[PDB]
Amino acid sequence: KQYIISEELISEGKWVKLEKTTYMDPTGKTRTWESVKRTTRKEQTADGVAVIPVLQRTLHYECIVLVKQFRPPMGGYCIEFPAGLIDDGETPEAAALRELEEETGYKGDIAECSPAVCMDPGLSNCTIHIVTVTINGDDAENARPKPKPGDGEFVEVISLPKNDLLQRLDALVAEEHLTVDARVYSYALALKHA
Amino acid sequence: KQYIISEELISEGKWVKLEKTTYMDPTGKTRTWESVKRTTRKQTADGVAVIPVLQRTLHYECIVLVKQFRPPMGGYCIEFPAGLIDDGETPEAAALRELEEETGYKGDIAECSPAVCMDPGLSNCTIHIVTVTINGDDAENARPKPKPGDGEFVEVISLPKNDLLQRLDALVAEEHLTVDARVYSYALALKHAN
Ligand SMILES: [Cl-]
Ligand SMILES: [Mg+2]
Ligand SMILES: [Mg+2]
Ligand SMILES: [Mg+2]
Ligand SMILES: [Mg+2]
Repeated sequence: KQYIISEELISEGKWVKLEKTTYMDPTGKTRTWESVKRTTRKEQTADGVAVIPVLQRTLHYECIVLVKQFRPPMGGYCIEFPAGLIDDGETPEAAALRELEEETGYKGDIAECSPAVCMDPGLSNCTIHIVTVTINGDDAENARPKPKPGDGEFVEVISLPKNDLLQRLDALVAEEHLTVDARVYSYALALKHA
Repeated sequence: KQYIISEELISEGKWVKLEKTTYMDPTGKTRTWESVKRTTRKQTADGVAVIPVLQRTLHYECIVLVKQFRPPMGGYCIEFPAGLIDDGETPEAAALRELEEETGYKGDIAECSPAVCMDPGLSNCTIHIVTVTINGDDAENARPKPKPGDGEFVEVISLPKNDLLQRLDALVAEEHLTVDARVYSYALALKHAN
């Protein structure tokens, strides 16, 4: 029923643009919307990937590996799933494993990969694949993992037990002035609601 | 260690602005970032998203979701009921109001998150995620009628909690819709909790 009529540029940057979107509502009335888009998207299925990294070790509870970084748009520190943009020609799966190794040092194995999902659809067209990855923490390659961050990336790794994720995240927030990512919190809520 | 040095406006709109953020990295090097902000914040957060658990005796619990055309995405999206918090409104009151508006259901607050980030590599947008139970056997929830505001066109989709991820994957396979990343994260964790 509803569809895009046109997209007028309002302002471009090196990395992000703002657009005035004209669209047809279900009554036949024309309406407008201010939309944000990244400038970097190619023939990728999505802008980025987020990795759900499940650290598995014998005689240990499973952990979910997360990353803490300063995020300039937020003006503060955020706790997130390891994540980044998909390179031109890279598969979501390869980007997931690469970004996980870069940001955390862990070498994972693909478990599953989502279709493209929207980050904030009332505001942007940004999409990711959410890729679930198991990390064999008993393999020697994952013994003392060293991050290989790229230029301008500064990451601290935080691994929290899956069986208590939400309480552990609430404790971090109580002690240390930082924001939890909405996908991380949604995941933690569902672990409790199950 | 890291902090904001300055924020240059690049373009404002009625609802969204684009900013060049200058910040200090942990090595003492000055760097820049293109950031998006909403112009509407007054509030603990921009918005709320509601996790509505429809509970009816002798039925599977359902998660109530909404399908809407999203102009930034150029297509239809499946999301938790959600909207912006009004000036002076508590997150909890906004959650119950937006849930009744978008779905017709009258719920009860179960829990409320701290402010969580939507896409911290890109914007400063935040929400409270509010978990709400809906007593589907109460007569008030028998024949619920949405009361959408101006420009809101919502289809309500209830899916069983015990099979949410498979049900969402099936919708995506049959219908060309995008699932919201928080919805998908929640659905994954329902499966991963085993
Ligand atoms: Cl619940
Ligand atoms: Mg990253
Ligand atoms: Mg990275
Ligand atoms: Mg609304
Ligand atoms: Mg809404």
